[PDB]
Amino acid sequence: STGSATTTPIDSLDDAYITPVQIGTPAQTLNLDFDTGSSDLWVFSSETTASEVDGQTIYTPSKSTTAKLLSGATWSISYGDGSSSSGDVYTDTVSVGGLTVTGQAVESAKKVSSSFTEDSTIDGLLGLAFSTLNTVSPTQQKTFFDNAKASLDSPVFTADLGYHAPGTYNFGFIDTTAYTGSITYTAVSTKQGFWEWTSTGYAVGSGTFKSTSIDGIADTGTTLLYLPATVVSAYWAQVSGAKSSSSVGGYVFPCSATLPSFTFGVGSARIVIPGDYIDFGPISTGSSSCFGGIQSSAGIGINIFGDVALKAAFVVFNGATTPTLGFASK
Repeated sequence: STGSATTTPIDSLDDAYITPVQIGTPAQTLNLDFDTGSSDLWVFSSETTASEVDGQTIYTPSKSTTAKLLSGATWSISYGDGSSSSGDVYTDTVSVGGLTVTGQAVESAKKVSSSFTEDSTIDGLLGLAFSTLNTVSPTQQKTFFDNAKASLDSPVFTADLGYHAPGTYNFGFIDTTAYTGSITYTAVSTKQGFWEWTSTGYAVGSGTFKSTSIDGIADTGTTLLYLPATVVSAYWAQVSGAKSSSSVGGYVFPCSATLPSFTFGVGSARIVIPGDYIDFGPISTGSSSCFGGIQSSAGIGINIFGDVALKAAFVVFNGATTPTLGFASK
């Protein structure tokens, strides 16, 4: 089997991408944030504290003939950005882009943090990291991808995020028309439960490439590119007037600037992030200070190849027995 679904930016900055997901019978379609940095499929639901729902589409398990309470199971997750959610668990039929999993753990939110409430466009998350991170207790549950894997034509999914435009998540096949040149594959460590890999270096604009190992995770659920302070300092030093602002919470730059590109290494290959991808616009409405798309990972504890980086590539998440990551230009 295969599946193919379009993923759509939630706003004009590409702060996140939502992908429609069919849950239950008859289908209830929710727009979920596919997150290769976590491993819980959770949704706003009929059980979510009413004051914490503000415009989201909810899953109502009582209206699904295939929903079954997973008795005794609870979940609770905290994300890197400080947001969180928790609740109980149903199993139900879940389909993405024509690909159907029966018996998928659908984690029903009883509580969500303010960040989620305030984002009316995201109805929940669909985790695509390794199932070892799944938070369901006392019986850990598998991700959608893990459940689908054996049925897939090939044990892969691909992320093809657009810049200020829709893109595609595919399951079970590699669309050879969706990228240019060749796909370069690189080793993955699953030791932390992430799609963790090592970039071979970077360049700033038309500058020379610096060969240096940068360990990080391919994380579709993170907006920006978070890299070591050295790397990030080198990037923003090429933008006149750019500075790190503790009050704002990262590097800002004059909105009048033309940003340089940023290149990262994948083996001997190179992925170029155009400067425009690194512009996240005014820090506040009407401000001439703009927020940068490359930020320091210092204090996160891990480097994160988030959407800023991933949307510059066609990315293969290879879930074979020995997982790997593939990157191509497009």
